[PDB]
Amino acid sequence: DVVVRLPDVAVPGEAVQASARQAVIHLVDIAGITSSTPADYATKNLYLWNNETCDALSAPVADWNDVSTTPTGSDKYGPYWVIPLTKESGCINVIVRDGTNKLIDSDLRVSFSDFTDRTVSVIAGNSAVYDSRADAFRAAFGVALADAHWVDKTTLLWPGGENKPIVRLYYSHSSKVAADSNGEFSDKYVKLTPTTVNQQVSMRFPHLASYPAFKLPDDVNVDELLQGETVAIAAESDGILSSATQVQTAGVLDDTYAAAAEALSYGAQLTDSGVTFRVWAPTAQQVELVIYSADKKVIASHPMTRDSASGAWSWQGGSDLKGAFYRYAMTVYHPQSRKVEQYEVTDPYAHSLSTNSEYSQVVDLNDSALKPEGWDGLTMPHAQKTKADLAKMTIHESHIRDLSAWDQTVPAELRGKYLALTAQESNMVQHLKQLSASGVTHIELLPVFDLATVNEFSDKVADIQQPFSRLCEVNSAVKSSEFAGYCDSGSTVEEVLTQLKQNDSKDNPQVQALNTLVAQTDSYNWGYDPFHYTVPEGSYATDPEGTARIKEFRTMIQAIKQDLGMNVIMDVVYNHTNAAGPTDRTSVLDKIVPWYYQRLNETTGSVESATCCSDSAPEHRMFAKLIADSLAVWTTDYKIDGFRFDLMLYHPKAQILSAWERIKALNPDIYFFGEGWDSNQSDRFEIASQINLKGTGIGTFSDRLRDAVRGGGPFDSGDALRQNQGVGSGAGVLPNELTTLSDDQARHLADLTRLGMAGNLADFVLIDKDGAVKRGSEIDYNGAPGGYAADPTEVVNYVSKHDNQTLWDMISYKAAQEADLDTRVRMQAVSLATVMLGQGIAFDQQGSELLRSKSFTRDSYDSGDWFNRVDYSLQDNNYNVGMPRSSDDGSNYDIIARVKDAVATPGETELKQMTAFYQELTALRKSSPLFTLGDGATVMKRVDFRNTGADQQTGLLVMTIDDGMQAGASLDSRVDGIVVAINAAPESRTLQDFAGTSLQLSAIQQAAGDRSLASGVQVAADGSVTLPAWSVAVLELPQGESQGAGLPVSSK
Ligand SMILES: OC[C@H]1O[C@H](O[C@H]2[C@H](O)[C@@H](O)[C@@H](O[C@H]3[C@H](O)[C@@H](O)[C@@H](O[C@H]4[C@H](O)[C@@H](O)[C@@H](O)O[C@@H]4CO)O[C@@H]3CO)O[C@@H]2CO)[C@H](O)[C@@H](O)[C@@H]1O
Ligand SMILES: OC[C@H]1O[C@H](O[C@H]2[C@H](O)[C@@H](O)[C@@H](O[C@H]3[C@H](O)[C@@H](O)[C@@H](O[C@H]4[C@H](O)[C@@H](O)[C@@H](O)O[C@@H]4CO)O[C@@H]3CO)O[C@@H]2CO)[C@H](O)[C@@H](O)[C@@H]1O
Ligand SMILES: OC[C@H]1O[C@H](O[C@H]2[C@H](O)[C@@H](O)[C@@H](O)O[C@@H]2CO)[C@H](O)[C@@H](O)[C@@H]1O
Ligand SMILES: [Ca+2]
Ligand SMILES: [Ca+2]
Ligand SMILES: [Ca+2]
Ligand SMILES: [Ca+2]
Ligand SMILES: [Ca+2]
Repeated sequence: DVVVRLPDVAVPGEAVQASARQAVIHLVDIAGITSSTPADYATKNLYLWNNETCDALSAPVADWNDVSTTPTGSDKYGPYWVIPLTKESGCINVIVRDGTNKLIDSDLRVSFSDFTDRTVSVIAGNSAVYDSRADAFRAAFGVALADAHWVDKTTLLWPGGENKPIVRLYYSHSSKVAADSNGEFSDKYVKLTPTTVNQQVSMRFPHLASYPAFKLPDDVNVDELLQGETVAIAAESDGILSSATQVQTAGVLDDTYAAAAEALSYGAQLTDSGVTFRVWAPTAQQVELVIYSADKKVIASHPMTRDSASGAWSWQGGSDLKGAFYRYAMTVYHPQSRKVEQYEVTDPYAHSLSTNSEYSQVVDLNDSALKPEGWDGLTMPHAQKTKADLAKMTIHESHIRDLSAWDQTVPAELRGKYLALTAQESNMVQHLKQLSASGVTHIELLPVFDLATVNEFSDKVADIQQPFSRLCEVNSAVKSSEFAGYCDSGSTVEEVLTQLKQNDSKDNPQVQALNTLVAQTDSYNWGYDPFHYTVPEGSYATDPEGTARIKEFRTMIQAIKQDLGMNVIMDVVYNHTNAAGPTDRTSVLDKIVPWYYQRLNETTGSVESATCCSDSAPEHRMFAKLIADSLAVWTTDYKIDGFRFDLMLYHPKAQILSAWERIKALNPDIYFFGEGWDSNQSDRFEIASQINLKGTGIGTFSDRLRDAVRGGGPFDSGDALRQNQGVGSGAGVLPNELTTLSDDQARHLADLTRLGMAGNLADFVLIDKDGAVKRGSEIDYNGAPGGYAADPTEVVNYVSKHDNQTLWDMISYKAAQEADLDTRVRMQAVSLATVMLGQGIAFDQQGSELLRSKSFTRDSYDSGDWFNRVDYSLQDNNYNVGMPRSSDDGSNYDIIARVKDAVATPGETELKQMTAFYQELTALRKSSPLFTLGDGATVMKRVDFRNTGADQQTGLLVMTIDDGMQAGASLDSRVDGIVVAINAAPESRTLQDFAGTSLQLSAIQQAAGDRSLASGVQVAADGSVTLPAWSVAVLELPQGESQGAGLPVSSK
């Protein structure tokens, strides 16, 4: 077997050697094998200058604009420069250029001690200095990238080995694989041979199925090779290296250890009789369990016991370890750094933590001391068993700080804390209590698992309610900013921001300028930055040290379900981690089992960031297990009723379903839903998207009705934000001065809205804008089939959410100048009516009932208490409180300045008016089982629409729900049918469709009088119904002695 070595004969020689008092620099640039003339290097030049570090340069030409330092000469291997030196010692500063641009960015320092002959060579885009053109030429023949994949015991997929006489897998336990001084690779290796990828590997990794396959000997000691670095190397029959790359081992890790590891349980598993610690680390060379005292002093370090079959490490001790802090000391090779790292890491299965997640803690969640009184008997206030039960789901998407950060009626020590939900006398809790009584059924919580983006050490944080002096002491960026003068003032940050409002504008966005600095060290963040998946966040607890947060979190859950009467949904973010690699403080999973828990680029091995951050790999067996095990704890130990999967689309459909099967065994009525957009991961596996999840029972947010009612889309910027009016803001019927929307375009949005109100079903049949008969799947949504679901319970409709601009801000961007304040409040209610009175599950942003504004901020995740403010004292809706963050909304400053002051900012009168409209809508939603049929087939048999086709009155939505003899059994003893009429237009409209039918206005709306969305509606003696501008009316056919004729769905 020939020894592999770097090129040594077919290598470029030296153009010239540096003589006395001079240096020489070669720019390796070999011409084509077909070249016939000397290459042109007239534009090639060097920028020479000497400073403190290097002053050997003799008379260095200044002025960067000078390009006169061109090549002294050139040959087939590139040009070269003869630099006049002042001495043959020290060094020189050089930057290779091609005119004015840099061929090599980084500054180059040529050390005369490193290269005695003062004759070096460099290459474009390398930045490294070589002693010869030959060495530089060989540099391209070293270990680079990581496009070789060891997918199973004996299969290695690597493009670089194709048609290569010598293909080997070199390995080193404690060293980095690299050619020695002789240019040879003396490290040990195993021979590879061309083979054909098996169906097994093909099915597991479809995206790698076309890669050249190589077979390892069956007697290969996989375990030992996985303990260190492995490099795939290829060379010619003569032993000259062709290429060498790093190896991605996730596949072989699953094939070798997954099954055995899946059968075990992880974390610090404490029982009253003892404790067993277990962590999966199949590639680690050593793992020690480090025990810390309360004061964080090492009490003991225990070498753990490795299980050969699973690659898991365990240690068993006594029950006295209850409450102890701990970390796992790892000795493991990390492919990113290429070295055997040594570091302590918290437990990925941690269930308790110290302040700021620095140490994990041993805990038994079953302990009565960690449970509020009566916890075990806590019941779910709303049923989720049948589809009809699920359809009644009406969600209020909330955030811990958004809820109480500004409520002065919430005790000061509970503001921004889980416990604020227990302050029964506060404006916030009383408000939620009334929303519940009116029909809101679920509270959805933005990230309450352990996030990383808020420092849990209180002395390291400064909030706007505190002195500016505190902000300066904890934030050095502020102290060195233009705001430094406020440091020794006597004002609070909030007071300063308030004073900056008058002079704030697109030309001087000073409010956001200061707030951007504040955001770095405040207590605010949505928290889509996972540090630990199965421990509550610490900053939301009154005491973040230890187990305390567990009981407080439970107390909150109990308060919501028992005292507020609502179910609880948790936002989970298993699609990515806060960080990866061997150095970041928050990298947990990627430190323990490098390159396994993250999804990597097939060629470079780099952790992908499509989610925003450090993409995870739910397709890998042990991560799928971690996810399922985590959900089990939130379900059983925290009694969560449902989960909203953030970026669920980055998860395999099969993984989400498997997790659901596992959790249903714990809570048979648990509900799963999430964002099912397109993750572009279809080449790797079938994704959990709106389309692929049809008929599975897993819900997905629908962007159809959302965009049709709000107007436009999430990618709009500039004037498009105003031009793209929606059904809720008068598309077609009340055009603003910039829009060019046609009647046809407006009617298309109405088609999408009606389809959504019927549950966005693929098979629901309706009459479209042109009078044509169409199935939901035939109504187009930006190029894709509109209706995608099998049952309405698989669809979550909404017109506002934490992401993107609030509904009020959108209406402010789109409303015609002539639409007065009162009309805009009704537009907000009309927009929400399409969701609340529809068959799909209803979802809404906390505060929509208060016309919530973020001062036009599109993505407010780190915009603090200021832009995310919700005033439960009802003074205003937080509109017009300063221009939004310039980094992301700066391009919208012009349009904002133009539309912002069209009308007055909402006050208590408007907020009370909107809350009334909102509670009327939610009360109507639950006033009859007809609004929430649940089953798709039933929706198709009972739901229909009027005012459709080419002769329709634009903006008028009329939906009928049959309960008559032709629909089947009477589901509502009080009525034979219901009519939902939403007149989203500035004209009064008269319905003649129900003449001689004895229609009556809902008792709930009648009770509200002139405060009803139906105020002014008239039901004439001839049976005609007239609706005022921007109104919503729910009419009913009273049921007599027996079931009536109802409102049968028309044959189409
Ligand atoms: O590195 C990835 C990107 O990360 C950052 O983007 C953020 C956005 O700023 C957030 O707003 C949010 O994005 C949401 C988005 O607001 C929401 O509308 C939705 O997008 C859907 C869309 O609604 C739907 O109709 C259809 O078009 O599919 C879209 C998704 O393809 O979901 C988004 C979720 O991403 O979160 C992302 C982070 O993921 C960063 O700002 C970007 O520069 C970066 O590219
Ligand atoms: O840390 C390395 C990475 O740093 C940078 O990423 C930034 C993004 O550019 C920011 O946009 C932000 O990401 C936020 C995002 O702005 C916010 O909207 C939220 O996104 C959620 C969304 O709300 C949710 O509904 C759903 O769509 O999922 C989204 C993603 O979870 O949360 C994001 C994460 O906090 O912050 C990150 C981190 O600083 C840099 O741009 C990256 O290239 C780099 O990898
Ligand atoms: O003048 C010494 C100075 O040279 C270089 O600075 C360049 C810079 O790299 C260019 O991008 C552009 O800005 O022109 C500068 C010179 O005018 C080095 O980068 C710098 O370290 C060095 O001090
Ligand atoms: Ca040399
Ligand atoms: Ca945290
Ligand atoms: Ca912040
Ligand atoms: Ca990809
Ligand atoms: Ca009935």
